[PDB]
Amino acid sequence: HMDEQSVESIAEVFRCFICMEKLRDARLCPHCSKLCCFSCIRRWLTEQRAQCPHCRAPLQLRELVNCRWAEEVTQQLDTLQL
Amino acid sequence: MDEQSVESIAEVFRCFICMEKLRDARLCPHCSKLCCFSCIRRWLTEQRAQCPHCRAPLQLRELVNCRWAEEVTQQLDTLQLCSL
Ligand SMILES: [Zn+2]
Ligand SMILES: [Zn+2]
Ligand SMILES: [Zn+2]
Ligand SMILES: [Zn+2]
Repeated sequence: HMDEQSVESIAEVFRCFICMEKLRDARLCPHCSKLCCFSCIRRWLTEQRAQCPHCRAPLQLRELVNCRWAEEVTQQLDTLQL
Repeated sequence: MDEQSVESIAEVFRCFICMEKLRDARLCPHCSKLCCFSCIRRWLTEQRAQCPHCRAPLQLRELVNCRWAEEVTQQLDTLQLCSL
């Protein structure tokens, strides 16, 4: 149950700041490194305000970083959560 | 716990340049590969100012500070210990 809680601690890092679900098409804020689903952060920047939902820095959709490995890490974490 | 699942994840969180665990992890905005701050800064000074992986123009400032990287590194360590 300790390997279990380590997995869960990692999974928590790779959850969307906005919807707190596991990340789909992860995007990372360049200024603070918080991760969001593409759709979530797109909707935020587009319907809420042009700033990072966590760090509040000005932010346009195109400054967002594609976290290319996120989907693999996320799938692996799924495998681990038996 | 699948050993290779864990190892796959650990590969992601090794420094592309020195292969060790990340120290003050930075991420290349263009390909999102991770490097120790010190390693990538040396690289950019010594080698062409290109990501050692994306090979794309990369300067010190475009570098993303991965604030959660240490946390993950620490947990990975515990996971790897759990070979027992
Ligand atoms: Zn931010
Ligand atoms: Zn989301
Ligand atoms: Zn390094
Ligand atoms: Zn790169």
